[PDB]
Amino acid sequence: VNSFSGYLKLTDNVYIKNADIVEEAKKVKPTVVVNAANVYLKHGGGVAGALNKATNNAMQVESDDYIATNGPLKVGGSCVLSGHNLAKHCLHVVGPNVNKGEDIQLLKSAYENFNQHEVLLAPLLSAGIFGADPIHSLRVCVDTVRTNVYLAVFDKNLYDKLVSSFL
Ligand SMILES: O=C(O)c1cc2c(Cl)cccc2[nH]1
Repeated sequence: VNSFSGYLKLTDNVYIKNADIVEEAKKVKPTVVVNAANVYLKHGGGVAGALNKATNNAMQVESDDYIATNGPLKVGGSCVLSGHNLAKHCLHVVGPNVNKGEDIQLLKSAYENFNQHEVLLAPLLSAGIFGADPIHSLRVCVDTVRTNVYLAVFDKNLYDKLVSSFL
């Protein structure tokens, strides 16, 4: 049993809810929250900007030190950093950004990072301002992630469409 409430079950291991991932993290304090990161860990907008704002910029301060030491992530890659006030850990995962012309086949590689964690709270990757089709992102998630993932989708309108189109 876990703390996640109000989710629709899509598969054995994937659950979905219309929720603000920031407000969901604040309530649950999950072991892992996933950030929709870029390779520079520059948390300006989208899910990353919202998570970082909720940490009072501490996420960005920590991220800048990580990049100064290690250099940029790979598209499809990830790193584990603090979850600050939101979670124990934040898994920063880089999905391909269609608005930068990145290979959408890298979305499966991105979701494979989730398999290193038994339970996660996560946004659909590459969706929103990353320009991928969220329906596609949910299909790759279900077909890739084998650990237990709780998806918090921001838009009530994109949410209802994801449920009603899910195969
Ligand atoms: O609600 C979602 O699933 C979602 C929103 C979003 C943004 Cl704005 C940027 C990157 C990934 C994202 N996922």
